[PDB]
Amino acid sequence: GSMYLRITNIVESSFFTKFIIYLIVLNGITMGLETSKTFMQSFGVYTTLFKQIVITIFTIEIILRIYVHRISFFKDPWSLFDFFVVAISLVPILRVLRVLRLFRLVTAVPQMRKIVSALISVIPGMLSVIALMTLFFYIFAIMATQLFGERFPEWFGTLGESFYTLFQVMTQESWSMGIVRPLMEVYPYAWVFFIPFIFVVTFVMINLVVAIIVDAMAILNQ
Amino acid sequence: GSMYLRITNIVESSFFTKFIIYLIVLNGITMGLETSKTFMQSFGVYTTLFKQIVITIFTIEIILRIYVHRISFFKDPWSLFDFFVVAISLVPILRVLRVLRLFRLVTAVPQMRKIVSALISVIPGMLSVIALMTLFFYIFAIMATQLFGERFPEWFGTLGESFYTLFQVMTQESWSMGIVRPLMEVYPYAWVFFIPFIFVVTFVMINLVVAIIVDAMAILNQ
Amino acid sequence: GSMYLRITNIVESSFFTKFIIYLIVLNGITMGLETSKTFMQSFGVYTTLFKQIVITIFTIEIILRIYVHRISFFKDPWSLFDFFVVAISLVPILRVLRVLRLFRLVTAVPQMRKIVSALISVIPGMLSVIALMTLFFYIFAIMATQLFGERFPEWFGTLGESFYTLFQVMTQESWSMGIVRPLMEVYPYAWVFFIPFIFVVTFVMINLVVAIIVDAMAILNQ
Amino acid sequence: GSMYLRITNIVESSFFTKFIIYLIVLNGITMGLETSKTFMQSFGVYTTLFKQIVITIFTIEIILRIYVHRISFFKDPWSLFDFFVVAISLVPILRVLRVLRLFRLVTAVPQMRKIVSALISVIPGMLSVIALMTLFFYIFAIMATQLFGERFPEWFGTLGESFYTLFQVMTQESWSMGIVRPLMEVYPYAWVFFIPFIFVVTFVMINLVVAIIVDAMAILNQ
Ligand SMILES: CCCCCCCCCCCCCC(=O)OC[C@H](COP(=O)(O)OCC[N+](C)(C)C)OC(=O)CCCCCCCCCCCCC
Ligand SMILES: CCCCCCCCCCCCCC(=O)OC[C@H](COP(=O)(O)OCC[N+](C)(C)C)OC(=O)CCCCCCCCCCCCC
Ligand SMILES: CCCCCCCCCCCCCC(=O)OC[C@H](COP(=O)(O)OCC[N+](C)(C)C)OC(=O)CCCCCCCCCCCCC
Ligand SMILES: CCCCCCCCCCCCCC(=O)OC[C@H](COP(=O)(O)OCC[N+](C)(C)C)OC(=O)CCCCCCCCCCCCC
Ligand SMILES: CCCCCCCCCCCCCC(=O)OC[C@H](COP(=O)(O)OCC[N+](C)(C)C)OC(=O)CCCCCCCCCCCCC
Ligand SMILES: CCCCCCCCCCCCCC(=O)OC[C@H](COP(=O)(O)OCC[N+](C)(C)C)OC(=O)CCCCCCCCCCCCC
Ligand SMILES: CCCCCCCCCCCCCC(=O)OC[C@H](COP(=O)(O)OCC[N+](C)(C)C)OC(=O)CCCCCCCCCCCCC
Ligand SMILES: CCCCCCCCCCCCCC(=O)OC[C@H](COP(=O)(O)OCC[N+](C)(C)C)OC(=O)CCCCCCCCCCCCC
Ligand SMILES: CCCCCCCCCCCCCC(=O)OC[C@H](COP(=O)(O)OCC[N+](C)(C)C)OC(=O)CCCCCCCCCCCCC
Ligand SMILES: CCCCCCCCCCCCCC(=O)OC[C@H](COP(=O)(O)OCC[N+](C)(C)C)OC(=O)CCCCCCCCCCCCC
Ligand code: NA
Ligand code: NA
Repeated sequence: GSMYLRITNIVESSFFTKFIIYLIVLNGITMGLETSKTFMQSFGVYTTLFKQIVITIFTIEIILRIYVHRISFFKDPWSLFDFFVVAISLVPILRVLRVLRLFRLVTAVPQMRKIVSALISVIPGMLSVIALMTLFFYIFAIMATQLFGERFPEWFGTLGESFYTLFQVMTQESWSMGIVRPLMEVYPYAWVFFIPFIFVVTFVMINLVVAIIVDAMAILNQ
Repeated sequence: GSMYLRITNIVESSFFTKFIIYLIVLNGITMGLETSKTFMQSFGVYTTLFKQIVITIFTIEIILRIYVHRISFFKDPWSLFDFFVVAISLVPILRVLRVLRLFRLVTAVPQMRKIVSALISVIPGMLSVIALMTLFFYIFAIMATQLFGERFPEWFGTLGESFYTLFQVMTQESWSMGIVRPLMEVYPYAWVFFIPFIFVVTFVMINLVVAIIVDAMAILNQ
Repeated sequence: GSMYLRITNIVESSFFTKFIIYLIVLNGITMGLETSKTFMQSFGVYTTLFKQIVITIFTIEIILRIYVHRISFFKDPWSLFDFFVVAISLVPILRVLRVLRLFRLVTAVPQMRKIVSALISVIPGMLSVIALMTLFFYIFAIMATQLFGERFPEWFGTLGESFYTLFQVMTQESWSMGIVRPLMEVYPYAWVFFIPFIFVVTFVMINLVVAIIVDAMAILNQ
Repeated sequence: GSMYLRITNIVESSFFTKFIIYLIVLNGITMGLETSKTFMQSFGVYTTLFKQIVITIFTIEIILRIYVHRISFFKDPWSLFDFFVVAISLVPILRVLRVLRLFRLVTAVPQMRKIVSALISVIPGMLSVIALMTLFFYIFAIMATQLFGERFPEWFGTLGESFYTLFQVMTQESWSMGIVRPLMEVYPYAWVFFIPFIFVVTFVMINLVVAIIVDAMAILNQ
């Protein structure tokens, strides 16, 4: 177009994205201030007005970005994320989910965008080890629920409660004073279940970490 | 044979192993559903029937696999594991040990098989460090049992209880509020035993991890 | 100058810096002894006299060092640190902040100076990951304060209290028995907030550590 | 000598060191059995006799080893350790220190000897970082003792008690529920002291570990 060139030369301009970055920061501090009961009584209307007069800017700039790249928008992870976080912020739990638009700042800022996509690119390698661990949790979740579910309903009564207690034991939070030692007052051989479980879960996780270290180092040694 | 070629051309076919994989998954979800008291009252007979009509399939397919490879079966770690997990599932604790046949899914799936055998191949290097640690635990288990066994019978009364408390201190779970600090109310110099113990156990474990990192990296730098 | 050469040939002499090192050590042991109520009653005056007759030496040697390097002093991180730790020790919380002049010993000793500046040079790389984590804490601090702030005021009532509880959960100290499990007595789905939070925070920190390992190894592989 | 060749050809023979290894193992199991009150009542005399008839063998074989290498013995770390652990076991706390002669098995066994000396060779590099950490603990031990020593005498009353509580906070055992959170009921800004302390102590330790990883990898990349 005649003006289509102008609008794609503003949408891809530095100052338009710098402006929506200042708005993300201002909204983030606004969102931060909205936890204060005293501030909300004193200036609640300026902030809620502000929150409206900023959600409108964000929605119009989503409209513009969609126009300049009609289908390129809906195949791009970052702009897709923007689409969804402005969608959440537009409906009349959702209240809390609205804060996620502050990750909008990870999208705009390129250095942050680089770090995030680096972290994502790590994941494909871990898929194989995660699958063994999820299967491993599934198997020991079922064993623990059938062994301790009656006498210890709060911790091992349900499969979900046993995926919870086992995750806590793997994080090694009160694994012994909190869970195993109380269990051994009724069932005196519970260590056979947990100390092996601990050992396996640690080993795998260690290897997971070492795996991440050689997949990173390969591109350097070449 | 005439049909022996047919049976070895089905046993090594893709679809026969895909079929026993679907059966492992169906049995795994069945086993998962058997923790629900409500589901077991409503559909317990369909599932127990299912569990029988699947343990039979698994046993016949073990029979077939043994026939096609008569001695190759009993020298192969994965099929040996299958032999034993279908054996456990065939006897009239065992109830819980039956769930282990879900690791049958690690055997069938090749990508999982790769990850598991990678994890195994790590272990030979750790044998030397594990032996020093097991000897180290043995020595400090005996010291702790003789020092605190009377006044603190629940934690250090027996060698096994002291291999337990020392493992908890090495995992650093309530090492200080839970065990050392109570001990210092009777025996005020217990830190000499534990803080050195902590230090040694951490150092060795750190080296263990670093060891795993150079044994992995060697095949890349070549 | 005529004597300016003499004073710059003492200020940069080995024995002048060896002397102020002995004074740092003597003051450090003095500072160590000043916690003892009994020693302070018995020899408090010798030590406070000593503390004065040493703060004067340190101040004159700051004066000398400033003279020999007039502007080189105020552009040098180590001597700048000396300026500020002798300033703190000169005013008529400050009492406790005075102990920081024992890090004066890191400045004088060159091997220590090397280690410290190595540790500093690591930091620039972590700036990108720290910024994502600080933003991530900010977002989940706000979510946690709005979700649990009323029913759990002590832990999540304020943004600062939620940056505190979330840091404790990331350190994995009583994350489950101490915070999540009590929360699930009122709000039974709190794991959705924390177990994801845990996962993200661990992953990032792991990568942070792996990052530090490849930035160190690069100068070796070249 | 005429027989001196014979005795140095037995002392350095495989079977003499294999024999004292069997004696270390037999004594280790004996020492293990001596925790059992029931076994000591039933067979206490056979074991104490055994313990004497083995401490004598060990002492004569120390005598022989000293003779074959008169001064080479007292300049060799492993045999020096043997000298001292047979000395401890010869005097008429010492009772518990006697168990250390089971590390005699690390000395005899060469693969174990290799692992141990590898672990030792790591340490020289950590000396610089350990010195910064020990100075760092000293400084924050003094700060914590002067800030919280009166209101919290059990944890921070003495410098030793503050080197204890700070070590526990660095191990991250009940750092927050156990120590900081109780402190903030009297002194509401204690996080300024501990969360910075935590951060520094973690960072340094991380670098310590990364250091160990590049000092190991250097001999491989060459
Ligand atoms: C990225 C990280 C940057 C740094 C983040 C800084 C976070 C600091 C938060 C700590 C503030 C809370 C401390 C405090 O005491 O403030 C009180 C209020 C809540 O208490 P309040 O509601 O005032 O008490 C009511 C009493 N009543 C019921 C009897 C009437 O609580 C507040 O006033 C909250 C104050 C809002 C702080 C917002 C700071 C935003 C930093 C900029 C980050 C932008 C990133 C895009
Ligand atoms: C930390 C704050 C998070 C905030 C919420 C985020 C929500 C999603 C936002 C997505 C924005 C980032 C997307 C992204 O960076 O993708 C790029 C990555 C890395 O690229 P990379 O792998 O380097 O590309 C090389 C491959 N090539 C050349 C053939 C194209 O390419 C890949 O994706 C590799 C494939 C692995 C994908 C695994 C992703 C899912 C893990 C977490 C799922 C959470 C669900 C709730
Ligand atoms: C590829 C990207 C990376 C993703 C990797 C993470 C995989 C996530 C695993 C979770 C999959 C299974 C989820 C699940 O089973 O949820 C069950 C429970 C819910 O408890 P629930 O029974 O609903 O409580 C209700 C109480 N009631 C009925 C009395 C009112 O909720 C829980 O307990 C979940 C606790 C977390 C357990 C994590 C277990 C496997 C993690 C493997 C980690 C891999 C790296 C090592
Ligand atoms: C590999 C990991 C994949 C993802 C795993 C998903 C795990 C999800 C488990 C969480 C389900 C439990 C939550 C829940 O509230 O369910 C209730 C039942 C047990 O309570 P219920 O017996 O219904 O209560 C009785 C009350 N009474 C005594 C008064 C009559 O508990 C149940 O109903 C259990 C529901 C069965 C879930 C099975 C999911 C299998 C996922 C597929 C994995 C296949 C791997 C090969
Ligand atoms: C090569 C493949 C890797 C394998 C490495 C793992 C080595 C496993 C070490 C276990 C060896 C010794 C086993 C043992 O001594 O068992 C004793 C206790 C049993 O307690 P017990 O006294 O039966 O309780 C009965 C209570 N009663 C009589 C009043 C009714 O049970 C326990 O306390 C065991 C607790 C675990 C302690 C682990 C100690 C050494 C681990 C070294 C780890 C190496 C990597 C760092
Ligand atoms: C770099 C690290 C080097 C090694 C650091 C060594 C730290 C050792 C500290 C442990 C000392 C405390 C143990 C102890 O029981 O001493 C008691 C005094 C405090 O109790 P006290 O005030 O005597 O009790 C009064 C009783 N009342 C109220 C009824 C009259 O507490 C004291 O007497 C404190 C003793 C001062 C020890 C100063 C050691 C400095 C080591 C040199 C480091 C120089 C680095 C530049
Ligand atoms: C580039 C060099 C490295 C630096 C990296 C570290 C970044 C430090 C993050 C701290 C920034 C935000 C500070 C902040 O928000 O302070 C709030 C609270 C204070 O609590 P407050 O509400 O004042 O308590 C008063 C109680 N009252 C009113 C009732 C009397 O105090 C806290 O809760 C702070 C707790 C620490 C939280 C740390 C959170 C982000 C850390 C990211 C770590 C990066 C590496 C993974
Ligand atoms: C290197 C690691 C190898 C594997 C280490 C194996 C450790 C196993 C230790 C667990 C044994 C303790 C379990 C148990 O219930 O035994 C009971 C006794 C102590 O109770 P007891 O004194 O029998 O009870 C008296 C009751 N009363 C007062 C009313 C009369 O406690 C005992 O009977 C202790 C049994 C001695 C076990 C010695 C095993 C040595 C393994 C070989 C290692 C050699 C390395 C050089
Ligand atoms: C784990 C069970 C322990 C049981 C108690 C042990 C008590 C002491 C037993 C001593 C036996 C081992 C002695 C030893 O292996 O020394 C050899 C190490 C490693 O040799 P390496 O550095 O490879 O030699 C190369 C240097 N070269 C070619 C120029 C000679 O050469 C070095 O020593 C390097 C120098 C660093 C020494 C740091 C040692 C002290 C750390 C722990 C102190 C604890 C005191 C209670
Ligand atoms: C080169 C080979 C590696 C060696 C590195 C390890 C360095 C060891 C540091 C210990 C140096 C200072 C020792 C010290 O100050 O001892 C004080 C306390 C003793 O408490 P105390 O006051 O005697 O309790 C008596 C109670 N009473 C009077 C009421 C009856 O005892 C404690 O609290 C000690 C707790 C351990 C603290 C460790 C602090 C610095 C560790 C730096 C670690 C470096 C790697 C990161
Ligand atoms: Na804990
Ligand atoms: Na912990």
